[PDB]
Amino acid sequence: SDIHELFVPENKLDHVRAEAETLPSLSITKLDLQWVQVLSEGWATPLKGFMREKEYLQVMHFDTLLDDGVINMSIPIVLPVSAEDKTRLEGCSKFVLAHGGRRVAILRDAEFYEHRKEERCSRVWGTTCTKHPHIKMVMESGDWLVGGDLQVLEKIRWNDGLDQYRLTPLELKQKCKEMNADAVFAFQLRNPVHNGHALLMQDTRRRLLERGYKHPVLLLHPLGGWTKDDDVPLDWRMKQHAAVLEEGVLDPKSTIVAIFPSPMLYAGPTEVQWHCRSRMIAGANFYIVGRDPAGMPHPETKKDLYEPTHGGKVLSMAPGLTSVEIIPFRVAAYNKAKKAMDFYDPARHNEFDFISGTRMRKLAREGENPPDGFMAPKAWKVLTDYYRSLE
Amino acid sequence: SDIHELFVPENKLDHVRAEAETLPSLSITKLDLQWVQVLSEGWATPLKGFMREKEYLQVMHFDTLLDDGVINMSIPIVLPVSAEDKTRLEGCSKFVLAHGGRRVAILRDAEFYEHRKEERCSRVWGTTCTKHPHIKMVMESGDWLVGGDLQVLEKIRWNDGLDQYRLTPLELKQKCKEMNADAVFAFQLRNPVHNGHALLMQDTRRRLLERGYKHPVLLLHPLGGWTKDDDVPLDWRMKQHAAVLEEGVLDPKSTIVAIFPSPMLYAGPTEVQWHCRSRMIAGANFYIVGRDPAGMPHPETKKDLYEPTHGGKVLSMAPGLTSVEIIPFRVAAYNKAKKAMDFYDPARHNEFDFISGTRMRKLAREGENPPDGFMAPKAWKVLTDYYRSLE
Ligand SMILES: OC[C@H]1O[C@@H](O)[C@H](O)[C@@H](O)[C@@H]1O
Ligand SMILES: OC[C@H]1O[C@@H](O)[C@H](O)[C@@H](O)[C@@H]1O
Repeated sequence: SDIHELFVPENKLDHVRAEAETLPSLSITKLDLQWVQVLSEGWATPLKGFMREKEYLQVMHFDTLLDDGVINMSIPIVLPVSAEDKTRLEGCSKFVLAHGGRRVAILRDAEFYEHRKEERCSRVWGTTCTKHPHIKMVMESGDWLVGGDLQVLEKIRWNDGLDQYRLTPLELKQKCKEMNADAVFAFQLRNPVHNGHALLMQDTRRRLLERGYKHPVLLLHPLGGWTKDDDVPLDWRMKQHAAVLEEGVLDPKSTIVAIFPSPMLYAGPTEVQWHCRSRMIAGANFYIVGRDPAGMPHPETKKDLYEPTHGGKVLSMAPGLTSVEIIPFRVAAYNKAKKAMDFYDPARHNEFDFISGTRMRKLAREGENPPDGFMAPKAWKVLTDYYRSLE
Repeated sequence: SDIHELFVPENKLDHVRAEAETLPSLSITKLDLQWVQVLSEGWATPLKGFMREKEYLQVMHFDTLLDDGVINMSIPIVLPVSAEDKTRLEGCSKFVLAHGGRRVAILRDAEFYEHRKEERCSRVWGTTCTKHPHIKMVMESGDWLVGGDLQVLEKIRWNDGLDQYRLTPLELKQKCKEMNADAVFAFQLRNPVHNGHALLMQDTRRRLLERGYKHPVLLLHPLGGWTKDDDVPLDWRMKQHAAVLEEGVLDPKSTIVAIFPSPMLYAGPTEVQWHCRSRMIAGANFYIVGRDPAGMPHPETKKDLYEPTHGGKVLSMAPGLTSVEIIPFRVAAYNKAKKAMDFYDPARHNEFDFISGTRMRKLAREGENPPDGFMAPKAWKVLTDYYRSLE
């Protein structure tokens, strides 16, 4: 239940920042900096920094963290570095990480070890398909990894108008306490919210009320780190979600909308454990699985990279998630009879019309609306503005 | 710990055999039959048969078996089937497995699930390199897997003159008991034994005696399931090991020589867990790691597929191996100062000369002998007969 943040104390920051100007420095990428944000805020509690070699091995082979207890940790959080930089910095026991001209953190007692890229991609993604857009970034990175104790100077801000939504796990716990929450149920997502998603979240709220929880709180938690090129961008998704809440499709008085700062791997059942354990750190006792969670189509062939039931099955078997209950995904679809979203029943297959993201883009392209009741009208209007902005 | 064998009771065999002639049958390969042998003898205790879907997933993602407790199980033991055979047998709750005209086992309450071959190879081997000889067998197998409860009619014999060495875990425990063993230390291997290997085993015996064990027993345990084309064949290796024992380089009075019936995957750190946990089932309290354990050169390039320290590091971190102590590998080499083998010390680098398997084959090719003290003379003569037999 403890959260291990990695920030310098407030009262020491001005002095610490002043001194770090003298240390040798290592330039990191934007993706690396998003991982520094993830580490800094305690999402990967109790990691002390970028993973050392033994931590990396245990994650890759067992999906658990080096610890006297059992802690779920299924994805590597590692910092790739060039051979040149390894040569320069090995044996330096205290150096700075910098990005965009700013010194953002100090890495202490660093160790350098081989980045065996093909093995990492095979074991984490279950493929080494070079066209996968996140695998491509790993394959292009340096041949070494550096792990160590990380101390982060201050909260990583992006200054894009969305930092107000980038809450830390501690801040989310404080917000839930202010709402007198006695159940926190989380929904991970990377797409617009339609009324089938909403139906799932409303069904979960209803089920928790019937169990006797007095104040269940929905944590609507869109991912906002690196995503692939064909996802709707984060700022447009936040506008769309805001429209859903303003329409009352989800109730603002029992919902927290916040951005989860992690890069997305699109690693299917390996990554859904990460999506779950991070919401657990933020206090969620309940986790709603999505459709094809963390999945994507195999490039070139367009067939599903992962088997669509494996995320839920693996999450149900995973070690170190004892404090969270998995809420199964339930297919919803537009019911032509009720003119409304409803849970799908194969015993009534012919009543239901499915609407995918490609369908929505094609609908906007012809200036069409989806069926009435598929999406809150102001939220649909946000999406048509997005597609229009693509000209 | 209990061993869960899968054999039909003695008193029932003649009856069950007579009945199984009427059941629908599924033809399995030689490799499959070697896995039936592994399963039947309890090496994969407490597996009940070929892995069901949820067992398979937990193995691939977590290296542990579906459990009430935590049990190490890092490799899939699965039965591939063609789509035609799946169509024929799904819903059949009791059918036989057959090979070479013999009905060898009954599979009960079978379930069929997709063989996602690329994902299996990526997660288990950390590569999908097609040319890896065991990966090629997986890639060429059927598109379905079948799991279920397996009942094996009788001990799988190969009738090649080596069945006397293929002892079950129960038989190994009984043999150790007959020797009044109070420590059993196991050495996995797939190659000839030279006097560096022997030095490691003799040093381990010495250390166990100094800890106060009165009767430590060496389990010299060559693997004898499927191996790749360029390994010395099993019958030649057993002749070579017998020569080492007859020369007294290892003491027959405190050594058990037996054949471990598992196919070899050559999957490095994933497979060394399997090599260790199987010896644990047979009662080994101590497990000596070899050099580059379960490794092989990447085909085409010929560099090491795995990082040579990872097998020992991963084994030290693995869950479910609490009752085994890992004895670290120590490099030995031919010391030119004296002439015996000796543990390598970089501080005396120039005294030592290494002798690989390629070096031994080239030595035989020119009719040359290795240095005096590298290998027992009778055992070297076995190897020169082997190399000569390939003309
Ligand atoms: O998810 C945050 C951002 O990540 C970038 O990698 C994507 O290209 C953007 O569209 C997205 O808004
Ligand atoms: O290890 C048992 C046998 O397996 C076969 O696959 C190899 O080709 C033989 O050389 C070996 O003796």
